[PDB]
Amino acid sequence: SVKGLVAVITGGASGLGLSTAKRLVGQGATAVLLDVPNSEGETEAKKLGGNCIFAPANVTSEKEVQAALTLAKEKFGRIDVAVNCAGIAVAIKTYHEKKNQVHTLEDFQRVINVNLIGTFNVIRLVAGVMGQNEPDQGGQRGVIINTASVAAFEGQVGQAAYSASKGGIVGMTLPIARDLAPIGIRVVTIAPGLFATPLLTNFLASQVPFPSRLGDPAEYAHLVQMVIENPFLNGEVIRLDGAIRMQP
Amino acid sequence: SVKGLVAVITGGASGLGLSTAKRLVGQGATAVLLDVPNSEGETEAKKLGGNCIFAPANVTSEKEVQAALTLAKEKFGRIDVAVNCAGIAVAIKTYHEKKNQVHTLEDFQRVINVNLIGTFNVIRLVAGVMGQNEPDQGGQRGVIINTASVAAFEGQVGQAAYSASKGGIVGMTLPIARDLAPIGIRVVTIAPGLFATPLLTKVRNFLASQVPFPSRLGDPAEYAHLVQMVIENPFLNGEVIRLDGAIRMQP
Amino acid sequence: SVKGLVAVITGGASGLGLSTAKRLVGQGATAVLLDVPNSEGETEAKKLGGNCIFAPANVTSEKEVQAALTLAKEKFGRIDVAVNCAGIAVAIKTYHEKKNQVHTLEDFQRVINVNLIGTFNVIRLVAGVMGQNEPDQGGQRGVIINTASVAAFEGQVGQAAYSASKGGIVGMTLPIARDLAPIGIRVVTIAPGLFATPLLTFLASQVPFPSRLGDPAEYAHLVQMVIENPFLNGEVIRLDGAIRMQP
Amino acid sequence: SVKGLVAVITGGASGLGLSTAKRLVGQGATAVLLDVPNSEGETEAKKLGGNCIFAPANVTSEKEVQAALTLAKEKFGRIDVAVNCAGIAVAIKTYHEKKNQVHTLEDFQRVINVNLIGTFNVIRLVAGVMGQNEPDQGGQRGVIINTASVAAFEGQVGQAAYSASKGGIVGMTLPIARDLAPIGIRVVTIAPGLFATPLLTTLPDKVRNFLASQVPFPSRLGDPAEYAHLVQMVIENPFLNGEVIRLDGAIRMQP
Ligand SMILES: NC(=O)c1ccc[n+]([C@@H]2O[C@H](COP(=O)([O-])OP(=O)(O)OC[C@H]3O[C@@H](n4cnc5c(N)ncnc54)[C@H](O)[C@@H]3O)[C@@H](O)[C@H]2O)c1
Ligand SMILES: NC(=O)c1ccc[n+]([C@@H]2O[C@H](COP(=O)([O-])OP(=O)(O)OC[C@H]3O[C@@H](n4cnc5c(N)ncnc54)[C@H](O)[C@@H]3O)[C@@H](O)[C@H]2O)c1
Ligand SMILES: NC(=O)c1ccc[n+]([C@@H]2O[C@H](COP(=O)([O-])OP(=O)(O)OC[C@H]3O[C@@H](n4cnc5c(N)ncnc54)[C@H](O)[C@@H]3O)[C@@H](O)[C@H]2O)c1
Ligand SMILES: NC(=O)c1ccc[n+]([C@@H]2O[C@H](COP(=O)([O-])OP(=O)(O)OC[C@H]3O[C@@H](n4cnc5c(N)ncnc54)[C@H](O)[C@@H]3O)[C@@H](O)[C@H]2O)c1
Ligand SMILES: C[C@]12CC[C@@H]3c4ccc(O)cc4CC[C@H]3C1CC[C@H]2O
Repeated sequence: SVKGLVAVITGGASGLGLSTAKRLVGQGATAVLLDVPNSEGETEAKKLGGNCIFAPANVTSEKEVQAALTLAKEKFGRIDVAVNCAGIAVAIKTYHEKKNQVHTLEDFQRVINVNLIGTFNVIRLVAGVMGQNEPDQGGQRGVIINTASVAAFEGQVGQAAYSASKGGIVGMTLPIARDLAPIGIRVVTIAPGLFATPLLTNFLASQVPFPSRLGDPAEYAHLVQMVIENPFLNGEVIRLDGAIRMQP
Repeated sequence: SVKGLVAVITGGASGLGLSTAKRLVGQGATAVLLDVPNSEGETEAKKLGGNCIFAPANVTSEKEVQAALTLAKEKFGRIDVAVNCAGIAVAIKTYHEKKNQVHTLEDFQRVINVNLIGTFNVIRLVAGVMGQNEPDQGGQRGVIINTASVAAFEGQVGQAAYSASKGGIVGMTLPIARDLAPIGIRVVTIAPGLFATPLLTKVRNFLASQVPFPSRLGDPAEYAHLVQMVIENPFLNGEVIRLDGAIRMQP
Repeated sequence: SVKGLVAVITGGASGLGLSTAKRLVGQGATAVLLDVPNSEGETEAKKLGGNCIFAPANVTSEKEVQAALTLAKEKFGRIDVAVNCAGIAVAIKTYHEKKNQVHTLEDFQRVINVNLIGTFNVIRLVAGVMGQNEPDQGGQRGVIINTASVAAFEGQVGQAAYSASKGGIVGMTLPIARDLAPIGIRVVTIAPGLFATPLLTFLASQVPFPSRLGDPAEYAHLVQMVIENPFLNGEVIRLDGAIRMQP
Repeated sequence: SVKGLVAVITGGASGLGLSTAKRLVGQGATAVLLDVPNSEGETEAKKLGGNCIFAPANVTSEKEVQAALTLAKEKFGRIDVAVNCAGIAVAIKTYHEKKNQVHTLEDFQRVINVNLIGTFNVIRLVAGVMGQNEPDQGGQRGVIINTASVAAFEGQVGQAAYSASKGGIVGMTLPIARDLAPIGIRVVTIAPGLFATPLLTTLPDKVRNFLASQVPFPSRLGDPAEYAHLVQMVIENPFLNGEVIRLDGAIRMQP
């Protein structure tokens, strides 16, 4: 079970991070929603009660994310779980002939900065916080769960920046679990296929073999709970995608 | 929840299949252990209670497999889940220079027949049974879970036959989930690393000294919780999951 | 250069294996085409001249492959390379709901026996032949090249038996290269996408670029590069124009 | 044959990039070495002769890469091949328990910026230059080859930034090949295991000397010329695309 664990969930005001937060608070854990100030984190935290607060922060900022973890530890006393769901996406070709338009450097930089350098910023700063915990009966001090994408394996036309960023998450999964193994922190990544969140904001659903529909955010939340409960899952990437494989 | 579902677990008399049956029965499901007659199957299904029975069958036998699935459908009315855990292992080099010995073809064939063809034999026969189920609210008629190994990806010296059989399992997982998509049967494969079973249990704790964290052999109850997650989560399909403590196997 | 080398190519009377044999003989190597007695192996070997012979053998047969390897080692003096291209395909659903048809166990067993058990049978018995060679200046005594398929990774509807056999090839590539490391035999597998051969001849249209079936001479070119590069080992290479298969 | 093709090779003053230049120019091609100003660039470009020039440039700069490409296009008339070998490595734990030291954010940012954003900078700006060429008999306009690493799959302890940069190169290889398919530009990535280049001084020392033993066969560090031979194979084979090839002796990295 996850009752009594404290989880910091980035991207927690919407979509997969918010559904994760609803499932873990409903199972008895406490959840901090780390999300930008312009989001609706504060209200969603209120709707989930006193065991779920909002920590406004941008994950590309060291000082903000350090302030958000300080808040979580001060309120709830420790951090057991982190879930990285903050992320953005763009759909721009590397070079579009017709328009003779190269993809800009700054649009690639921005997607790398939020998705991959923002996930590594959270990881590096929560790892020292979970390192303070007394190890449980099996030597574990924490679990860190990241969100990649099937775009890390079958990135479509227009997804070079998003793919680069999520393949970076996938490539650092095993070296960060091997770095944190001596202090008992597992590191696992989930790679969702196509899910019903805002991030889509009209024919995507038909491509999915079975179930033949977009994923429900609550199914990502149930895998997150399984990942936190299973003590031997480590250093691995799970696809959650209805058996889809993306075409160009 | 798995309360009420009927699962047939091949390899259910020992190790990972037996720990899966104990967890699923302790959570309210029914379980049929499918394992060879010599095994401890009968005893185990007795110690597990009236919601678990033993169906003697060798998975390389179409007739025996089909008889066990029919027993299950007779006793319990339907089959909702199948978990393939029957398997064998050998440690024989392709060519051993000290000995001057070449791996026999029959010792490769044997591993391939139990591990690979025997999992396909159970899959193909249980798909037609699950296809008799009424689809649930979300279109689902059944879930098939196979057990490969990390050896499908990092086979060590000595594991050509075992690696070939487990890579065959991994390679057929997506085309079988695509074949079954129209009738709502999910197909997922779990690839354990090293586990404390009557396959493993100085030769063994050297192996457990290589696991990053937790630093020890897997406990079969951890494989059984992964199998419960895979039954419960409706969107996991056509994928292979490593369950191994972050180990990568050296030669 | 592959000049001088002796290769045994299973499935060499047709498609990929024959194009590979044309290229390697054209570059000065010797080739032994290992194929079933009913194929056109004798004529194909005759057309390539006296540096190319036919050794009729089914790769599932331990007696037949040992006699064809022995013919190669006697005729040419040694075996430096083995290319596994012998292979068959089927298109059968696991369970077909409209006809209420279960895939038969025999059709799955026959594809695994030719493609997977046959490729291991050639590897296991050519290894000890190559083990007789004096190592070259970098320790090498031989190179073994197997043929899998993109179906090991994106198997389509109807390909459960073929994907199982090609996923078995990929799976065993690294342990046999580990096994053979002490005697200097490299082991590499190619996973082609779709190639214009008698196994095949809108599939073409799905390949990003170039948008067409592959040409068997491009597979032959990638085989020569794997024979020439001393550091490629224990790896599977996709040769597929960037195709990813849909159901 | 590579004869008469024009190749721009980033990181071309040393290691893999230089040995790749040496091989292509030995085989009849022209090569531009794109490397920083403080490297041996200019002297290598001289030793390699009249069909090899140095364009000093940092791959992280739009302006410098655009200028180096323009010089190649002005001086040889076209660009047929691009080879990304510019790269840096670091060995830093995400969080060090003994020393109680966290990996800095700017050290991870610097390796992602050189290795991954610097490789996409060159791709996107060379793509349009290759797109000026007329298509060959088979529809091809150019080939782009990138260098990742087996760290993209088995990153060791200390390699979080390096692995994240290299796994990002692997992750983008297919979407870029798909993006560039209409114009006939293949995109392939090579993931080298451990090679005898000057980069090697990144490992402990009590690590480095031992490396060879881990390599199954041949049981040694890779020779840079072996990397160069695989690059020529990728240039020549018209059907390789969208794929990553390990070149590593069958090694699998332990922690
Ligand atoms: N929905 C899908 O189909 C899908 C598929 C695959 C992967 N993903 C990944 O799932 C994760 C969650 O996305 P989602 O679908 O829930 O979308 P979402 O847009 O609903 O939620 C993303 C949340 O991340 C927050 N966020 C963005 N930038 C941030 C920053 N710099 N700092 C802090 N918060 C920031 C947003 O404000 C938002 O509340 C993302 O990493 C996305 O890439 C989503
Ligand atoms: N234990 C590990 O470290 C480990 C690691 C990876 C994968 N695995 C895989 O896990 C699965 C379960 O193995 P385990 O460790 O529990 O071993 P186990 O020996 O304890 O259990 C295997 C069961 O399979 C049954 N079996 C063997 N051949 C059979 C046949 N033809 N027909 C029916 N039953 C047959 C055996 O009688 C035994 O009861 C196997 O597929 C094995 O390859 C195990
Ligand atoms: N052509 C494609 O699109 C494609 C794609 C991926 C993989 N492949 C694989 O490439 C390989 C080459 O096939 P191809 O396309 O050249 O087909 P092909 O039919 O033209 O040739 C295969 C050769 O194998 C021989 N062979 C079959 N069974 C044999 C047996 N038991 N013993 C000895 N020889 C036997 C056949 O007689 C034939 O001459 C096979 O392994 C195939 O599975 C082909
Ligand atoms: N040597 C190995 O074992 C090894 C293994 C795997 C991958 N790699 C990768 O191989 C590629 C080549 O490395 P190498 O071993 O030749 O190392 P190297 O240090 O000898 O050469 C790399 C070159 O890249 C140049 N470079 C660095 N940053 C640059 C920048 N911002 N702009 C332009 N040039 C820049 C350096 O000046 C150097 O000349 C790198 O991407 C490296 O990560 C090397
Ligand atoms: C950015 C995503 C992949 C690219 C997708 C796309 C890309 C192009 C397009 O026209 C529509 C869509 C809809 C859903 C998008 C996405 C939601 C899931 C995600 O990862």
